[PDB]
Amino acid sequence: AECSVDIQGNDQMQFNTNAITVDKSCKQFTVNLSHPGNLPKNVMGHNWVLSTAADMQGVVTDGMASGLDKDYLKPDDSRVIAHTKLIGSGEKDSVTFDVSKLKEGEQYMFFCTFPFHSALMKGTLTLK
Ligand SMILES: [Cu+2]
Ligand SMILES: [Cu+2]
Repeated sequence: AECSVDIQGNDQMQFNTNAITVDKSCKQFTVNLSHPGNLPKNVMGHNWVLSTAADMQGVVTDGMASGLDKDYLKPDDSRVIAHTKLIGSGEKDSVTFDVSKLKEGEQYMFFCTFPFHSALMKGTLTLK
């Protein structure tokens, strides 16, 4: 089975997908994030941040208050399972995390923590 996925966020606060599936036989999983847009990082920045469905609101709120200098993530936030860096127009970044960090039956969300982007840019990640 495949153990990677390519996601894109555009100049319209859309994610290329809203549902990620991780196969149970994968030992590592990789997200390749891309920005095929024109607005820069300080205007239309996007990251890919993974957490449980319960920790989402806390990560986004504390992320907003963290500022652009911290890629809109509160430092030493234990709720972030895995994440990419905040990117701007024509930029790319990938993250690889251990599938052992995921539990079957638990429900996870991936989102962008750029202020107010999480309302449009959200999605589910399930371990299958
Ligand atoms: Cu964003
Ligand atoms: Cu980190």
